[PDB]
Amino acid sequence: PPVHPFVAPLSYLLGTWRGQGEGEYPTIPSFRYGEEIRFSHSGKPVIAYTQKTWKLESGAPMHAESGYFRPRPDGSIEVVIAQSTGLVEVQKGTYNVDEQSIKLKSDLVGNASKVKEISREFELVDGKLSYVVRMSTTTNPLQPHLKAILDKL
Amino acid sequence: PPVHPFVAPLSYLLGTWRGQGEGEYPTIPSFRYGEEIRFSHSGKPVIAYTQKTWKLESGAPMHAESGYFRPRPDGSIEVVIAQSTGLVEVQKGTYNVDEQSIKLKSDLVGNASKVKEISREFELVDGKLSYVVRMSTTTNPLQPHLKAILDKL
Ligand code: HEM
Ligand code: HEM
Repeated sequence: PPVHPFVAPLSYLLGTWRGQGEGEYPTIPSFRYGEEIRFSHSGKPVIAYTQKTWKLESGAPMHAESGYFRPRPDGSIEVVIAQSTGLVEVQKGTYNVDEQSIKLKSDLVGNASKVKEISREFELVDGKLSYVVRMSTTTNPLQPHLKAILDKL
Repeated sequence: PPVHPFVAPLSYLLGTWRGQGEGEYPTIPSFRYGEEIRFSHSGKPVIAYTQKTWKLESGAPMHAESGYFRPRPDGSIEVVIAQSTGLVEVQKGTYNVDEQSIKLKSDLVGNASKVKEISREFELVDGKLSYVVRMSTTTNPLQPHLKAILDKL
């Protein structure tokens, strides 16, 4: 089906992306990971999102998550994600056409033992998809947990 | 990777399923839909779930959702789902090995305008996957919205 007019401003996302990231937090040792993301659609005002990650040295599967991006013509967007670890998140924010960026902060984090808020910020930089994920916990304020850069395949 | 021992009791789910369902609610006219579900895994104690639905007469895409099933050896299970419509849900309940059934009720429904609780009940019947989804709204008590039966492909 054709791309819905609400999805068209984010059409740069559509496809498969692969790259690598670094994870961190004051409470844990830093680590690296490989990541692959697919964004797809079915003609609705919604983009399907799927992630998988792995250990670089072994290819051993790590975290996965999936969900839906719902952009609107006023530049607002909501994103819902379920994670393999048993969390859900509702993200709300805005996208910027000139910057090809998306800025989100959680309205809800469900089924967490420790996490309170999550923010996710994406930007296309020289055609590569970059993001930073920040989180707050019961013992730590909102700060980075993940950063990755992915090439479009 | 091999099936994780926590996933093995639900190994009957793994694969792709296709069939059809009927949707209803006191507030809406009844409708029919086609559905396809995939259950997969990556060696973790987690089963990935993806759904798509369509109009039977046209093949036109309808609802999609995705998430993760997390069974444990005591017979408990939690399921997290994100829906294309912008909802998230945390489901908790139990599975029964002798019946090949799974019974879930929501601990949380996020980003809903109307829905309060959702329950989902699955059973394998003569090798086919059957489910009933019930929901409560601001104006209606917990009752069926969806029922479907799918054949394993
Ligand atoms: C928004 C998504 C994510 C959230 C909310 C999240 C949350 C957390 C939390 C709360 C911790 C424990 C910190 C503590 O104990 O103080 C943690 C640790 C960790 N995370 Fe994440 N995580 C996310 C994504 C990921 C991803 C994508 C990966 C791998 C690619 C990952 C790998 C790890 C690892 C290796 C640890 C240390 C071991 C552990 O406690 O499990 N996380 N994460
Ligand atoms: C647990 C999953 C679902 C939930 C919580 C849900 C929720 C709802 C709600 C709250 C309504 C409005 C009822 C009212 O206004 O009183 C509705 C209507 C409807 N639903 Fe569902 N739904 C789900 C799954 C599905 C699926 C899988 C389909 C299609 C295959 C579907 C198709 C429809 C249709 C055609 C209507 C009537 C038009 C509309 O209001 O959108 N729903 N649903």
